[PDB]
Formats: sequence, structure tokens, C-alpha cells
Amino acid sequence: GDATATSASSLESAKAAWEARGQGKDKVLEAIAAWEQAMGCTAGDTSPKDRCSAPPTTTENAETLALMTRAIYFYADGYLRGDEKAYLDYMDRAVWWGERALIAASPEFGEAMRNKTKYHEAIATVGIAGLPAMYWYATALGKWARASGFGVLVGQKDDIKATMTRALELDPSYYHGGPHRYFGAFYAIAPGFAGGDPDKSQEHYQKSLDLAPYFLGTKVLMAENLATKLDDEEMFDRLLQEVIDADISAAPAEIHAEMAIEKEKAVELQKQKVAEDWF
Ligand SMILES: CCCCCCCCCCCCCCCC(=O)O
Repeated sequence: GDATATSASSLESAKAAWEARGQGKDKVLEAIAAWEQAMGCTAGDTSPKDRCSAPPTTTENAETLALMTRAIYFYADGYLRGDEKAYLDYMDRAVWWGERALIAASPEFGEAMRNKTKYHEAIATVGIAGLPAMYWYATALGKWARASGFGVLVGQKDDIKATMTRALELDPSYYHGGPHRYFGAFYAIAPGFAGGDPDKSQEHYQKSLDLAPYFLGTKVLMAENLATKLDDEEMFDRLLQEVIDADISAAPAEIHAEMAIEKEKAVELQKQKVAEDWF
């Protein structure tokens, strides 16, 4: 019927626009709106929870929901860094859809949370089908919490760690050495008294580069939260310049848009250092 075929076409429209995300924020926002349409949402500019009744968290939708989580994160991380309110709004949207991506991909997880099993323990049971969900949920949750402040961040630390621990168990190479890149940031951002460890950070960051030397986002995160922490101006400067100098064809085609964002982030950090007299 009209809506089951309008959801099949909007899924097609969503995927098409997400593949064209290198064109700019518009295509990203077009992808999100089509997915949300296919997920039964009324259209609009407010939080999903105000427009999306009973999103279908079924196995056949799990891939879509984890991709929606990544895409809303991509929008905020790429385009809202200058706008704290919007950035916080949209990272929380990605968290919201990420919770539904986890439920859809993992019946055991959905069952566990209904028997009052706490996330910390439930997340450890998610199978390979849920790795995209749990990785992009943790990415959105971490960046949302970080922007909110220390109280929110430390409140989420143990659930984040359990999530990334499970992702690393399932596949340390997922999304270009993602679980290792994530832990590099985790151990650099956390203060020592909250579990921070520069040795574990560098170890994880290096393992990520060994698995995916082309992933420029690893070096951006190193410069941003480690080189600053280590008060190593030379390394901060070097990492960012290596990012900016990297050739486009060094990374796989399917993440060219992400790498372009990371080069923009490096230029932005270069100008922040000058402006705020870092180092
Ligand atoms: C002090 C409390 C603990 C601190 C918790 C730190 C969590 C930070 C989240 C890091 C986000 C990195 C996401 C990388 C995504 C990608 O692969 O592009």
C-alpha cells in the first residue's frame, strides 16, 4: 500500500542521500528525514521522541536504525561544533535512536532490560548483529556527555566502557580500528582519578593506526585530547599537519566524506590553538 511503498521509497531516498553526504549537511539532513519517515515519524525539526510513536525495532530494521544513529552523529559532529545547544540536542537524538538500534539488533538485550538487567551487564550479551548499534550509540553518548559537562560525563563512564569493551571483544577492527580509537579518547579524556591512563591511551591509539593508518579521525582525537593533555605542542602541531597533508585516495572511498570533515576539524583546531594561546 501507499505507506509501505512510501517507506520502501523513503529508505531508498535515505540511502541515496546518505551516500551523497559528502555534498554537505543538506544531504545528511535529507537522509535523516527520509529514515525517520520510513520509521513512522511525522516530519519536523523537533526531537524524535516528540514525533516518532512505536518506531519498529525489529530485526529487519536494525541496520537502518544503527545507520540513523551514525548519521545524526555525523551531522552534529560535522556541522554543529559551533552551536552548543543544537550540538547537544542532536547528539541526544542519536543516543535516542541508538537505544532503539540496540533493541532491534539484540533480542537478548531487549529481554534483559525487561527483566531489570542493568545496561552494564546487558550490553555484554549483545552479539555481532549489534556492534554497529553499540559502537555508534557509544560514540553519540560519549560526545553528548562530554559536551554536557563533567558530572554527566563521569555518570556515563562505566556504561560507555562496558559498551566499548564488548565492541572490542567482538571486533577490534570494526569501522577502521574504531574500538581502539574510541578507547584512545576514553583513556585520555578521563582524569587519572576517574580511570584515565595515558599509557593505555597511546597503546589504543597506536593499535588503531596499525589497523587503519589512513583514518585521519584517530590523529585528530589524539591531538585534541592527548597531545594537549601531554603538553606536547610539537606533537599537536605534527598530528594535525599530517591530517591536512593526507591524500584523499589513501582512505577507502566509503569514508571520504568523513575524512574531509576530519581535515576541517584539524584546521579548526589549528586556529583554536593560535586564538586561545594553547601551548
Ligand atoms: C571522566 C569520565 C570518563 C570519560 C568518558 C570519555 C568518552 C569520550 C567519547 C569519545 C568519542 C569518539 C568517537 C569516535 C567515532 C569514529 O570512529 O569516528
